[PDB]
Amino acid sequence: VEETYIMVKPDGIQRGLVGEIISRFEKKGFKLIGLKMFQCPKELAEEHYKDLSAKSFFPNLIEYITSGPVVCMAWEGVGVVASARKLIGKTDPLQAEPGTIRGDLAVQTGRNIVHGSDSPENGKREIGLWFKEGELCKWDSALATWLRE
Amino acid sequence: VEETYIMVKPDGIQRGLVGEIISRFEKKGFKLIGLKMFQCPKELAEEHYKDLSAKSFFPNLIEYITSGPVVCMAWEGVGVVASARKLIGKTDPLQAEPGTIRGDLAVQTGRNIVHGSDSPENGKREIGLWFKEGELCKWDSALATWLRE
Amino acid sequence: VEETYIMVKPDGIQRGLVGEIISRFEKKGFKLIGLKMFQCPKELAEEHYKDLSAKSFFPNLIEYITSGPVVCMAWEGVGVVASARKLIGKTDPLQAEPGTIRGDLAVQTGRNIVHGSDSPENGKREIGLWFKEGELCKWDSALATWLRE
Amino acid sequence: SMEDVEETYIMVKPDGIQRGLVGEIISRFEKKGFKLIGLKMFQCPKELAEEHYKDLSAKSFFPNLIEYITSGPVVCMAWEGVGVVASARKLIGKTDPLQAEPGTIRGDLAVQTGRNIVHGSDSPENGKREIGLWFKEGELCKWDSALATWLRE
Amino acid sequence: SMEDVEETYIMVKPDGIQRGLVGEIISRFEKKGFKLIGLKMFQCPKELAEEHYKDLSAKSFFPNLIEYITSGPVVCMAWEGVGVVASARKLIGKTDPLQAEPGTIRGDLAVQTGRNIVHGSDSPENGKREIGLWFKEGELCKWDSALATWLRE
Amino acid sequence: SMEDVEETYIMVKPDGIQRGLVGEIISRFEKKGFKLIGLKMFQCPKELAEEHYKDLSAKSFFPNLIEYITSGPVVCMAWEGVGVVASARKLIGKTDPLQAEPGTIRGDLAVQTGRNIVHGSDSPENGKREIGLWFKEGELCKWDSALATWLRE
Repeated sequence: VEETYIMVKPDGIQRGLVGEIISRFEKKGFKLIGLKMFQCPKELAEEHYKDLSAKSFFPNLIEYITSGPVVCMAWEGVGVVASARKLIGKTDPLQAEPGTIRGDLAVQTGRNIVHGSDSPENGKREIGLWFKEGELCKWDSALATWLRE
Repeated sequence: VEETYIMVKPDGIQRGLVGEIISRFEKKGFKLIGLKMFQCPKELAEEHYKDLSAKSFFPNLIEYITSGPVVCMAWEGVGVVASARKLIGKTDPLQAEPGTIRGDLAVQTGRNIVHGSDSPENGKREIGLWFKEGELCKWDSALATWLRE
Repeated sequence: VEETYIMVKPDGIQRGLVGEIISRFEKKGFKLIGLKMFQCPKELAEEHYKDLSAKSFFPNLIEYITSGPVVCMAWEGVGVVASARKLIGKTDPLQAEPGTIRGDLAVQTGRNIVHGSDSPENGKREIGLWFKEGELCKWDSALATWLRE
Repeated sequence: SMEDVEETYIMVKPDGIQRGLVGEIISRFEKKGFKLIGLKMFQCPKELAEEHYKDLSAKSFFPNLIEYITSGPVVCMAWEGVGVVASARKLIGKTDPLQAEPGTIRGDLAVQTGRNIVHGSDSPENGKREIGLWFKEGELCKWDSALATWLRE
Repeated sequence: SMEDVEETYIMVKPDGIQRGLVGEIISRFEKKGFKLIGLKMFQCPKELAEEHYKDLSAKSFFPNLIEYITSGPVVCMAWEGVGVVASARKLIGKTDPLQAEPGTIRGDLAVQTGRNIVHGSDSPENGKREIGLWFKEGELCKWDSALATWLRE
Repeated sequence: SMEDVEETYIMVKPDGIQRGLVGEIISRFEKKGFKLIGLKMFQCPKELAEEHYKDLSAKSFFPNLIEYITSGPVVCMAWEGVGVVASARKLIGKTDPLQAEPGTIRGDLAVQTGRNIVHGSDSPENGKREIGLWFKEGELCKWDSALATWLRE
């Protein structure tokens, strides 16, 4: 079953939005299989944003993502990748639509409180990078039959 | 005044979303004139979904709507039919936008928690099939003057 | 299994608290087995307040519950009667504690938005008085094993 | 960052007060991340209402429009932030609540154009204009938000 | 019935504004069923804060309290209702948030006495005194609630 | 007198995950104003469960406690704050959800002792013991809260 990586950025923790963001995906109906408050070491952050090493904002990006603890999450479900992206909203919170996480709870791209894998491949890549295999938990949801036929 | 039929499907009851769904329409400003937890008979389910009788998924649909009690609702208000449809969201919860009932609380078409009449006449037709004579309660809202000029 | 009668009074409907009240019991973990919006006839009201027919406030009590539609409910669960009473709060909303329904959402005894049976005996009695044959719905809750050992 | 911070006027109309939506509407903007710098419950005089709805004085709904906005107290607000004018308009939704999208204030909480509970300046210029019209000298409160560094670079 | 509608002063302290709880606190009283008749974000002048806490002027913590209550804007409020003074006190909870019971504002949202988010008049006499001190005569807005007949008999 | 910052272990039992209450529980403590310094979805190894419930090892139901806590994933948390241990117990409510008061986690969300959703350390000593037991040595995350000065003097 498809999985995706969702991460509450440092500003989300500082603003006390961890529970609220988790609740949005819980209420949606997806299965949480990985969760941890984590202090991202610089090298791991730089590997995540590897493709942007040549960009002028790279230094700022790394400083930001390591400026405080983040909350790493892995969610499972059919279509979870695209759905999570939709629930999170556009990159720029000002443009993100009301109803989405960034559209309801953020005002600037550089402090857009949360991240979601943009594709199933990046979903697997990110979960493998941020989590240590033994950290994911498998379980049978009692409401499974009522969330999907 | 225009009326529409809104129903919380079996999965909504099992997931304890009855109150939450009702509140969405109450807060919106529409008038609740009919409400009841009901055990849908195969016969009624087949008459309701007659526009899908020839479909291959028709059988699974009938047994699903009868897989548990449902919550029948009749709401009143100018433009309530189209408005409820909008608040409910696209048939496929994965595609329904965040902010709508399905977009916020469901993940699969076969378990999309709620139904809303698609047109005024169908609203009239559905209320007639699901509710009995004096089962509907007509009343005048104290806030009427503040919701409609 | 123990059952209790809970009713949103006319003022609860007028103030749009139907969904909110239902959610409180849904979230608590009890099972909704009966629900309906209903316009209470004078005679049935007087029946409900049988033992208070000699009271000075009897006539006021009767007009109040018949001044608008009410939402009748039947909830099932171990200790649901006493628990429902605790969730509802003191008779006088001013005295009811914050966190309870009346303590959070009402301001006067004469408009205390909701009612709950005061004993298992009155629970059976009240459900038998307000609900007719076949109106109650029994079902097996998917989360039953997670609400009770 | 050198982004330009602007201000917008947001007002809870009489119907918003009657329906007890003041706190809920304020929370939407507070939770969004913008800064509240002006707030007051206010009874709008006919004069101010007409000066505010000047570009509609010729309309047929103007008479009722004025009586509507002065039919009870409103809650005046001034919010600060980068892109707050356009953002507020997005959070509020289409003029007609029936068409406003779920998630927006009017999309979630109103049912008719004439009773669409809230207003937000349509442009940075009208933002300055409206704030200057509804708020008196010294009513606005400037302050430094503790979370400023967490809402904007 | 014929009951006495009193008024009480409720103020969201500087910490409530910094934590973005203005809307949330207002909603608790709106949802309870009381009537908001006065509201304004306000930067409390030092003298006014000293008059408000006049009875504590000799205390060792007084200088620090005045400095604190003037360290950021507050939100002044006037609420009306039968028994609103005692009810507001109950809804707010004990002075020490750690001891305040879950369900109350302080019990749910604060952790320390010095930063307990909101204040409510402790008596009707103080409600009158406080409203008279923080609000200018013409700032209060009286109105008739459409739901009046549904909140009280 | 002034007390030191304290730490407590709060755990969402298997029933909390199954019911999708993880976010809701976290929010109660976040909203309260305490600092989250440890969090993880975890599959409890039997040896750890035994140490956790060591004080009840002589109880006839000890086996049941171990089996249940190891039957499905749990969510481990470490929270910091002055008086956080007693406060968390208060927010959680009485062991029997039927007796727990409305406003508390168990009072609002549970109906049976065996399925009472969450656990909070019963003493500061046990808070430190449990945090060291459930979290690996490098799993805690320390940080300076931007709102610190607004939550406590």
